[PDB]
Amino acid sequence: HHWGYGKHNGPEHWHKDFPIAKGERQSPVDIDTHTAKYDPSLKPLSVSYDQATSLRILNNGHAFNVEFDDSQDKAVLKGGPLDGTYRLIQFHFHWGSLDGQGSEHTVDKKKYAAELHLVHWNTKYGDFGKAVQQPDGLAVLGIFLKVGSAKPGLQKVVDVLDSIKTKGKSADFTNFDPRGLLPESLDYWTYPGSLSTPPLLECVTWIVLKEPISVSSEQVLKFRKLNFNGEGEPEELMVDNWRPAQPLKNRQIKASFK
Ligand SMILES: NS(=O)(=O)c1nc2ccccc2s1
Ligand SMILES: NS(=O)(=O)c1nc2ccccc2s1
Ligand SMILES: [Zn+2]
Repeated sequence: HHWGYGKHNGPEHWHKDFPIAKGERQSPVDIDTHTAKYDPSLKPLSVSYDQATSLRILNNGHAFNVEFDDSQDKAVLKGGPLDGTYRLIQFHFHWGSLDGQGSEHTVDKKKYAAELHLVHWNTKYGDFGKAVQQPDGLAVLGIFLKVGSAKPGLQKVVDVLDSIKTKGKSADFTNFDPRGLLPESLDYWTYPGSLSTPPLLECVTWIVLKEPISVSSEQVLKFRKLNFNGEGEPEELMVDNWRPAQPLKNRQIKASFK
């Protein structure tokens, strides 16, 4: 936790302890919609969350994670650009201090108010720790949030945040259905990238949905009441916990749709 999103330890400093920060396959990136190629060989995504088992929600000092039982194939992502089966381990968000920033990926330089990451690991590697050491180890499904009407399926998340205000706090979070966080369309862009927080490993197939979900101002305002700090420490609101776009370098972004 020496790294963060503060005035002295933010993304521009990370390279000093994680030199891969200046690597060839870093995330997020700007998605230039005119340069992205429609790839008719890409398949529809298969999101199979009917048997998902959420367990717990944790403030880890950089975001909050809703954690799942990933001890068997009960919530998996397949298809799309992927070979094999990827198990859902957690989701979290990145968001801003105001609605005009917060997303990690951008679309023709447009920033959204927030971005949801549903993180999955390739079961061929047996565990998450092994998966992050492989170029096809993870699949992260990214979903933009814009501010408008409330997202009904987000409210259960919103309402527990008071109970995990500070770093290291957790709470039971069973029976949550992550299907309630999806947009209508599963059209997507995809490219090879990285984890966007340390250790920044280049192990991710990114799948970024084109259609944002709408959340209310009141919902995102509650994200912004969380704290980066621990209990009793000087209050530092958990806002602007997003990494900016990184150089695309020698990478092709592909679109699943015309
Ligand atoms: N972002 S980092 O290289 O991990 C980092 N920045 C800082 C600033 C002050 C003290 C420790 C660290 S560690
Ligand atoms: N923000 S993200 O690329 O989805 C992500 N980064 C990290 C870093 C360490 C462990 C898990 C994840 S998931
Ligand atoms: Zn993330």
